Amino acid sequence: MATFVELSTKAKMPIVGLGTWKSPLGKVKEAVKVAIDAGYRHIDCAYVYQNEHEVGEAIQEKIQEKAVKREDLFIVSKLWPTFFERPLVRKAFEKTLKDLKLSYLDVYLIHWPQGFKSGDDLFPRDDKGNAIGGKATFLDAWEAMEELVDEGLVKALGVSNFSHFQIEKLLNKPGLKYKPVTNQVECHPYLTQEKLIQYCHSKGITVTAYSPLGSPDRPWAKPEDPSLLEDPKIKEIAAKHKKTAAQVLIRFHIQRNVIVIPKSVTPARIVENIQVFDFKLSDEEMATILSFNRNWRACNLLQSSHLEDYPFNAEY
Ligand SMILES: NC(=O)c1ccc[n+]([C@@H]2O[C@H](COP(=O)([O-])OP(=O)(O)OC[C@H]3O[C@@H](n4cnc5c(N)ncnc54)[C@H](OP(=O)(O)O)[C@@H]3O)[C@@H](O)[C@H]2O)c1
Ligand SMILES: COc1c(Br)c(Br)c(Br)c(Br)c1Cn1c(=O)ccn(CC(=O)O)c1=O
Repeated sequence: MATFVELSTKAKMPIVGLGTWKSPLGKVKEAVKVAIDAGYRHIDCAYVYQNEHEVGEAIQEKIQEKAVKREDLFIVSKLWPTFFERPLVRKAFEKTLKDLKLSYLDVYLIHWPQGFKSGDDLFPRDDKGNAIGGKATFLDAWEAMEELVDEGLVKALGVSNFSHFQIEKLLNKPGLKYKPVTNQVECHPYLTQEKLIQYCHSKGITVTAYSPLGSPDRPWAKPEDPSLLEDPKIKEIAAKHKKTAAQVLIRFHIQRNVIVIPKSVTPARIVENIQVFDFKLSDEEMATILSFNRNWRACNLLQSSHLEDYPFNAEY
């Protein structure tokens, strides 16, 4: 049973959730079932993961078997930037909701701030592999997403991969109806996000930490890239508590009041990753982990740096 972080809407978002990026069909259903059995209530999904239909099946199973009630689940999905045009926001959301077999989403996020070429080519690219932009902006998207909230199809909106400049742009938009309840960004001891977390919290916006284990399975990983799970200094703190490195990496965020969404399809690891409420990292250990900051991104998306709303050029 995970604790919660209170949102500005007073909704309670479970502080540990299950990630589903790259969770294969044929394993993601069982993964979600095991997670719910283990006490997970928060599941992080996305249209672009192309597995929401199988996540939906798992959720429906557990509900109809009395393992969990819908009101106790916390389901998050994301709008992909090829769908920022108003009519496409609705169509994309409807596909997400139908796949998940749900009547509503708890949170719906703008997945990335830069608009891409509109349509169902999810990764429109040139010959070099650079993203092709679209003229519809995240503000255009937000307008259409606000309708879903008006209609009760989504309880709250949020953003992902936004810098403080972009969040400012959103918050300071004249005629804003709903405010973002979270900003989901990469966060871990190599990218501690101190300034961005400080900013978000000061605006009543929570932070959701993605790739908390450093996303070791990411396709573009090079053998020289830093590895959090094998970091001797992380492992030292784990050993001190007779816990795993993964558990330390997860507990790190909990103690900063930051939501964290580790991904696994491995039953043992799914359980392991939520066994993080029976120990505490000391003040000194937290400081030590914070000192590991390298401003290193596993998810740099250099292929889109040429587009207007590239979030990672700013300091925070
Ligand atoms: N908003 C965004 O733009 C964005 C970007 C990236 C990710 N996300 C979200 O955040 C979630 C988590 O990030 P991520 O998937 O990039 O990477 P991650 O959770 O940091 O790492 C996942 C990898 O670590 C392995 N693993 C999981 N638990 C482990 C453990 N206890 N010990 C050792 N290895 C373990 C998994 O293997 P197995 O699965 O084989 O067990 C998987 O290969 C994603 O699934 C997605 O939901 C969002
Ligand atoms: C595979 O490399 C690319 C390329 Br090329 C482009 Br263009 C984009 Br956009 C992305 Br987001 C990626 C990476 N990527 C995916 O493809 C799918 C999901 N994610 C994570 C997320 O946003 O949740 C990626 O980073």
